[PDB]
Formats: sequence, structure tokens, C-alpha cells
Amino acid sequence: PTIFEERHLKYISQLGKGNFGSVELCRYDPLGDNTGALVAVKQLQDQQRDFQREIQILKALHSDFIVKYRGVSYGSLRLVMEYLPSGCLRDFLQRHRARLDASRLLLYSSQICKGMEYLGSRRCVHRDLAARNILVESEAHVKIADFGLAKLLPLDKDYYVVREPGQSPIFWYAPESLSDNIFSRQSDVWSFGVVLYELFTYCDKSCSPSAEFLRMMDVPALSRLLELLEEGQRLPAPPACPAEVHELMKLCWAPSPQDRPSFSALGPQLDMLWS
Ligand SMILES: C[C@]1(NC#N)CCc2ccc(-c3ncnc4[nH]ccc34)cc21
Repeated sequence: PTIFEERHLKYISQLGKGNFGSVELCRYDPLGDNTGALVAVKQLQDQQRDFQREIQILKALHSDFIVKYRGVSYGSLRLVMEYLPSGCLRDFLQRHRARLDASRLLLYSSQICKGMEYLGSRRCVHRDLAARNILVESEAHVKIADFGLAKLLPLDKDYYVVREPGQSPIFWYAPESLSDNIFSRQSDVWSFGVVLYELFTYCDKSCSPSAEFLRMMDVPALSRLLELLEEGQRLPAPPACPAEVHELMKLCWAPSPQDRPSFSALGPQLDMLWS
């Protein structure tokens, strides 16, 4: 059931890209009559090693808040996952902003936090937590996706040091990630603070992390952002944001990783704000 034959996967369209790969919508149609199930299929476009690691990570994750691994097709050639037609949260928020209230945003925040608490329990660092990497199962259910940059922490080391600087938009990176290429479950907490900001602005482009940080900012942009952050400057409270939600973002944005709340400490606080 977890082995998908290449010849039966029928290409339909492109779903997206990210981290030198692509996601396609395919029908797994062994009958050849267009009645088979729709699946989301990820493939590559040393890269093979990081793709194999991603598959092994996702295959061992079992959560209502993490995108479901279905299987693999060999040539490992492709990663097969459940298809979520509503797509990424970032685009969903922009389209349905006039229908989703603060209660719904708090529900999504709590579900992402629960998925992140579970990833941390698995010693998994996501490294790319952003609304563009969160999928919408339904109007009341979100799931974390894209484990392309994810790392498993060894048993005796609670952080990870990357050899070369990242290729992701710099606006979600923690100061220790921007300065020393250090990543941990605490830098995932920083990124979650940016996710909370994204939810509460409904991913509005005009006040996005990139537009707002550029606005606030011969020195490179990365060094200028680090300077901004080291001074204690932070993204402003989104328009109409409840005061308590903004206070949580600021806690996620503590200068030192050790002072940031844990996902287990954040969870009951978001659950309390939701109700
Ligand atoms: C998060 C991200 N990369 C990945 N993995 C970034 C670009 C993109 C575009 C489409 C989808 C997608 N859409 C619908 N159902 C799905 N199931 C699994 C993935 C998926 C996911 C992604």
C-alpha cells in the first residue's frame, strides 16, 4: 500500500516549488479510468541524500497536525503524500480573510503549536516554519508540511550548526541562525513567533515580515536585519491584534534561545486564549 508504481501515477499539474524541488498533483490511477485518488507528489529537480533524509523523517511522523506520508515511487524517486486541495495557509488566509475571525486564527496557532510540540518530542528541528509551509486540511484544521530542511538532533546535542548560510527568505530566521547558522527547537520557536504575526495579518503582503522589516531597516541586508534585531526592534503588533497574542510573539522573539517559551508552555496559553 506504501509502494506506488511509476506507471500508475498520472501527472495533472504543478502545485508548487521550494528548496530545489517541486510538488505535483497526480492521480494514482492503476485502473486507467480517472477514478483513482488524487495525491501530492514531491520530487527533486548530495541532493539525493537530503531528499532520502526528508522521506525517512516524514515516514516516522504520526500526527493529525503533520502532513501524512503515503509512500514512495522508485526509479527513491518520489515522495507520495495526501493531497490537501485547500493548499498553503498563506494563500488561504489572503482569500478567506473576511470569513476567518480571531478565534479561528487562535485555533490554527494552537494546532501548529501542537504539531511543533510533537516534532520537538521527535528531536526534529523543522528549520523552515512559515505560513507558506503550512497546509489547510479544512476551515478548522491545519497541518505542517515541507521537511526538506528538517534536521534530527543527536541524543547528546540540543542544537545544530549549518556549514553554509541558508537559501530561505531571512525574515523568519532567529538572531543565532542569522549570526552563527545555529538551529534548534528554540529557533523553531522564534519562527513560530513570525508565524503568529503571519496569521494575525492574514498574510497581507503590505505588512508582511519582508515588507515591514525592509521598511523598518554599504551594509548587507542580513547584517542590517541582525543589527535591527540586536537593538531589540521587532515587527509591530498586527492591525487589530489582541494584546495577549502580541505579548506571546514578543516572548517567541526573546534575544536568547534559552529565554523563549517552549512549545509545551505555549500550547495551553493559546488553548486558553482560544476559549
Ligand atoms: C509546503 C510546500 N512544499 C512541500 N511539501 C511549499 C510549496 C507547496 C505547494 C503545494 C503543497 C501541497 N499542496 C497540497 N497538498 C499537499 N500535500 C503535501 C504537500 C502539498 C505543498 C507545498
